[PDB]
Amino acid sequence: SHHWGYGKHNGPEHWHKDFPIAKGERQSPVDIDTHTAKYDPSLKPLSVSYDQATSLRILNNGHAFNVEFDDSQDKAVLKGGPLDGTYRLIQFHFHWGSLDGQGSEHTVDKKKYAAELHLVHWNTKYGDFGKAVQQPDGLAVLGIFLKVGSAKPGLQKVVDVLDSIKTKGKSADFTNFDPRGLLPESLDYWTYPGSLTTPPLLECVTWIVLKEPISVSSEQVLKFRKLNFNGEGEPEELMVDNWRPAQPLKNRQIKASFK
Ligand SMILES: O=C(O)c1ccccc1[SeH]
Ligand SMILES: [Zn+2]
Repeated sequence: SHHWGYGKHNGPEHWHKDFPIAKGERQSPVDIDTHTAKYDPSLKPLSVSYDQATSLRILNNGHAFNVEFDDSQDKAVLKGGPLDGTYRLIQFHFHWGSLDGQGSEHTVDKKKYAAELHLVHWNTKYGDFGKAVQQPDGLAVLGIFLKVGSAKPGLQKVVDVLDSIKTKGKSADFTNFDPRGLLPESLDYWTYPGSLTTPPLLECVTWIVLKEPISVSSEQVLKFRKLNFNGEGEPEELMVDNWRPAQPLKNRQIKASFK
């Protein structure tokens, strides 16, 4: 399935035809109504252990760019909070807008941020990512909002390699990148059961959305918007507005880690 995207003729309103789960009971993203989310005093502390993370490569996949990690040992793991067991970091990517007033997938009281970072982790009890996405507890995604303001020093290494992966299918070596440089001070979060926000839209994700956004500069997000959805020697299509809008919450409760 090479067909879907974010255009008029292949974007989010069309996805249900090839991926009927698009209209399912636990789709993402959602609007987080802060007044309705309930503090859950039973959530255990969240543990984000990135000291031994080993980044390998950065890839333009025609939808976004992925910063990929070595997930063949327990090097960079997420556990605690709403999670049972140990989830290994496989990749991070972003979703962003053409304009600073849109780009996030989750919203907070209908507020849209300029972008959203997704750190994707898979449950080690399922052995590999492909097995994990078939299970209702297969993935844990840490979602972090981006606002435009001060630069994020720890993002600049990502920004500066984007020229080398301008078009679909281009990759570049991307070693020794430390994802701790992308985390806000507070790990206060909301959590709910949901899905991938891209086809195949599998209902395998425990979402952990941080309350505190990070800040990036106008120049940093401009470099995101100079990427291309197209392949090399194809007509230039700027990689912008690669976000899915909020989906129906249905029979779900959003829990808060904080009072
Ligand atoms: O599009 C992706 O790379 C993806 C993959 C896994 C979980 C969530 C997302 Se939204
Ligand atoms: Zn994503």
